[PDB]
Amino acid sequence: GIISRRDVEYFKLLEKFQIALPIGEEYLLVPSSLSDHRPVIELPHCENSEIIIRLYEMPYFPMGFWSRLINRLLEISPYMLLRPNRMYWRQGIYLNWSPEAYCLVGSEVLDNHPESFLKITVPSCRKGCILLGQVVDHIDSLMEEWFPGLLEIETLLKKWALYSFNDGEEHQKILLDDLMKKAEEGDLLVNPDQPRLTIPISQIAPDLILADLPRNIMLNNDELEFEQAPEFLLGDGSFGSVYRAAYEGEEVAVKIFNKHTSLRLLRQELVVLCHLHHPSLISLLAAGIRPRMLVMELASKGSLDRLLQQDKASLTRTLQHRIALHVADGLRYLHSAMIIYRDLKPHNVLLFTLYPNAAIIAKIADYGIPGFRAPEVARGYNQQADVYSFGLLLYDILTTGGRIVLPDPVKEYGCAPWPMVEKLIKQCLKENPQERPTSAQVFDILNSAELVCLTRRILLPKNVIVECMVATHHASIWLGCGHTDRGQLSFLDLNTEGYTSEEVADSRILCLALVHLESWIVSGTQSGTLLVINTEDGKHTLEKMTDSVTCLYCNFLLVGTADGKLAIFEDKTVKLKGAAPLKILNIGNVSTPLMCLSESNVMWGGCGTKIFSFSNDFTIQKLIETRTSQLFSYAAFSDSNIITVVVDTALYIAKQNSPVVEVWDKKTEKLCGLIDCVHFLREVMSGRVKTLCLQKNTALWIGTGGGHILLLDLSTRRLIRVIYNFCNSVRVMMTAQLGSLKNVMLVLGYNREIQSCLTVWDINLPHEVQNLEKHIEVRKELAEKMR
Ligand SMILES: Cc1ccc(C(=O)Nc2ccc(CN3CCN(C)CC3)c(C(F)(F)F)c2)cc1C#Cc1cnc2[nH]ncc2c1
Repeated sequence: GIISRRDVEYFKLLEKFQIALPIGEEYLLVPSSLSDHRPVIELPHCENSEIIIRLYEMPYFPMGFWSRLINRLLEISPYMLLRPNRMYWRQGIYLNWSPEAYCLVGSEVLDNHPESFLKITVPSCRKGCILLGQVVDHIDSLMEEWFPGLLEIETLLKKWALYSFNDGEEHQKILLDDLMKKAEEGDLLVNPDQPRLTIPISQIAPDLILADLPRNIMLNNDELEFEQAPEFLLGDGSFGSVYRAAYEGEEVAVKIFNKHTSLRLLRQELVVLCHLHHPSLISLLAAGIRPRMLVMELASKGSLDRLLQQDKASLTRTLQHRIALHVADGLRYLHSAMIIYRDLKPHNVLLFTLYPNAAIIAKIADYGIPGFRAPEVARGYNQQADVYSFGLLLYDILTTGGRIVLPDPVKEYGCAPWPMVEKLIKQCLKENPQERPTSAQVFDILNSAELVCLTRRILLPKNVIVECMVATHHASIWLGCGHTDRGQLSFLDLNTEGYTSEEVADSRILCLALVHLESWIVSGTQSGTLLVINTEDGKHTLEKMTDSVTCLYCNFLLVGTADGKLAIFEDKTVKLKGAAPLKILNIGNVSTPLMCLSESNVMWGGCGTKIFSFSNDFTIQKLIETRTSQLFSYAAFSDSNIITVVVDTALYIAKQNSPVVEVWDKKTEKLCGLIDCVHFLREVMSGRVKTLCLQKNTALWIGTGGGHILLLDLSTRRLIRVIYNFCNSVRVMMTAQLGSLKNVMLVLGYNREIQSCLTVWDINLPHEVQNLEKHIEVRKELAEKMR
């Protein structure tokens, strides 16, 4: 019946309907028209004491039983804890690795017995015990799943173990139920007529004592301090018969299979557990038969369902993200092994620590022992149903309480916004299973520090573009717009998203500043008018500048004009109409606009291609011509006007249309280094620098014209991260306060008719990137170590 693949070559359907059943080496089984007889098999051993014989007496073989059985047994291996010499018949299969590892499963007929028999013969060794365990597990699973009713009341199905007291005698039979009772009564089978003739109950039925367990899984009863009492019940009724106990000095959870059809459920759960080695799944420590027992690791902090209602204060954003990441990792692990977690809910998620930075926080458990079902599950599993269950779990994690005690999580429960988690919840809850992401995709989405550190994403009205923005030093943003010839001043409320606007100037508003005394906002427009508007009262003008006001800084107020001039006002001066600046001075010329200013005190500034510096005297101290960096940079980049200067210990200079950020020494006035943004972007796959912002906690934020954010570590200037997929062009970037001591970075980006957006990032984004990468590496190392 064996047919080569090339002689037949769809195949998945052939496997489904028991047509192909691939063997290996491009060979198909095709049970139909096989040898139909026993092809003379001589076993390595022929004595009673060297073999184990297990008999299944049945009234008949069900149709399709042997084909499915052989398909199941084709994958057996004693090393799954050499290539076998496989042989096939229609009703049987023979495997042979070695004289110490073989398995003969085949049909059998007794004299004067109409009933059919299935005989399993293995060597009397550990490998033979493992093979026997696998074979009987496969047979029992097959009968449970494909042929129910042959098991219930029995149904003339009997299981026998064949034994003898002396080599050379004929095998006697004992039912597995009677032998199971004797196994609890003792460890020996006794000849009723001659007590002197004794055999071990094991090694004729070694699967009844779990002798095929891995060496590290066998119970050491000398190390187990376990008492079965309701005082030690775990979850005062939950989790079923789960008890607290001590094993090898550590507190563990103990599941009891007593008072039921034990050694079938226990063996099934062992078959499931022993091949699952994953950091996100609860780990099996031991198993036993004296009481039918599973000993697993104990979760110190209980389950997630109890935490979501009792200790809501502990659910920080980092802890929630780590719990979600661990659960998604566990689901990916289960789905990669073709294993389905049917019912996932907060009750099934165990917590080991509440420390957000721990390597292991959450694990998935399925104890013994509704509204957490996919529509196709509720109406009627599938991996998409598990993805839907994970979406529900992530919704429950995101919301404070709610369902555990769908509508929009933020409006209904308060639930401070988590923009990139709500999108994942929406994707995971799609009704059509084929549109839902896979568990690997879900984990890949959650494995992103952009997901953690993205706090808000506010979208402005269409075709309204914003030239400048300034935040009140107190979640209120003033915007100077330029989508018109008459400049407009807008106000955006970042707590309750709300946009208002008003036209205040004849020309576009190029820059904004806040003067705090009373508080006022100075708008510098293209015509040069400095329009000072009260921040509490509605809509003064200061002395008009000779050209466009290109920068405003605010102590004093500094007005850098496009004419290369710097005007200096006192805070009390700007309060009155038409007041002249305290000073005016020339650093550049008509063609060299004063385009940036910064503080570090000493006031640095960038005008044309020059870095100028000044102290309280308002006189120029240092003039550094950056043009010379053409010797190290490219000429067209170093000849461009400086658009922003950032100073902490060295000057960081960005130039117009230039993808290179220059680093200059404050003391020697010499070029310290160059940062090539195109080089960094090519590692991920424009580069022109538009914004340049500094985080004092060791980070440089570079906004590019292609909508990317380069996070650099200003120590050897290594690349921390590249953030993207949020806009098409970064236009403004600045640090701000949203209240409640929340430090944020506001990125005004563009989605180009034109859709401009304001994105809020947590100030600890580089630290979160590094921490998440280290966490993922540690978890990967753990998964590799577990095998
Ligand atoms: C004592 C105990 C025994 C067993 C388990 C267990 O989960 N077993 C288990 C079984 C199956 C599966 C996977 N199957 C595959 C297909 N199936 C259809 C679906 C899933 C999983 C896997 F994990 F792989 F999904 C785990 C947990 C505990 C426990 C405990 C404990 C520990 N500490 C605690 N503290 N408070 C309470 C508490 C409770």
